[PDB]
Amino acid sequence: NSFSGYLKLTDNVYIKNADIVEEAKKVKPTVVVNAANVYLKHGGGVAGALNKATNNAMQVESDDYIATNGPLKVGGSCVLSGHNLAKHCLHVVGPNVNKGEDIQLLKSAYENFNQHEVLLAPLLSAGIFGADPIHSLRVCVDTVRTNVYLAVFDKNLYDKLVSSFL
Ligand SMILES: Nc1ncnc2c1ncn2[C@@H]1O[C@@H]2COP(=O)(O)O[C@H]2[C@H]1O
Repeated sequence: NSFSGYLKLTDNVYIKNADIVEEAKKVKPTVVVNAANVYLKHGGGVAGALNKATNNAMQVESDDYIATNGPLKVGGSCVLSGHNLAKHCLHVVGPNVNKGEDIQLLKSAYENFNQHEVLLAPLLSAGIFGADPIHSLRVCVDTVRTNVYLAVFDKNLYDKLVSSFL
């Protein structure tokens, strides 16, 4: 958990303009959060990036998890190995608002973070799932009470987030 170059937004939320994969490799966090879908198919976005960095080990583990336990619920999570990126990966499913899933479940999604004292995480539902990323940050700030280090790849978004949060 050797986080460096983060801006403290609140007592427990920190933000950095960084690639979450590179942060995971350099920080070796206890927990890295994956922005997952319910069948844990990590084919793009953050999930594809994290999986690629494990050379598909995350995908093979995820497939076995699903075969035994079934798909996650929207707003739900599971803890699996972090492989070379972290001790653990917390796979969290935010709502896909572009497919009509209720934005209220973004709170449920972030509530999963509170089972872990320190997390390296992306903003949830902000990729293909279509939630407004500034709104997602606000739900994060209002919901997560443990210590969360947010990696925002896109500098244009990072600047908007910092400006919106002041
Ligand atoms: N093919 C894909 N393209 C984009 N994101 C994907 C893909 N497969 C899995 N994902 C992940 O699914 C997540 C759904 O929530 P996010 O949009 O926040 O981030 C998304 C990615 O991490």
